[PDB]
Amino acid sequence: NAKQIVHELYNDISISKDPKYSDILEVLQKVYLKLEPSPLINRLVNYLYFTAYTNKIRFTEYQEELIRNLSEIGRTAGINGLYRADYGDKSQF
Repeated sequence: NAKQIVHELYNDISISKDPKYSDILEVLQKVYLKLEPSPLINRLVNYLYFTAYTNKIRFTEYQEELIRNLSEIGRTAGINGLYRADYGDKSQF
């Protein structure tokens, strides 16, 4: 469930009261409200990795796993638009 994963990712990050995650939490919040989906989910994942790189942020192994699961929900066979691979897989090129 997308809402569940977003809610869980938000809560896990929020507990570690760190200002460098303020923007990420704001975006997660915005996405959660909207979810109450594949395109939105993918835009969110794009943002998370872009932000992480640019801000030199490192998600915990568990947080990375939640992000992976979120994309899997967005990329489930025949639900939305066609996707070329699991998120980040080089097989799409």
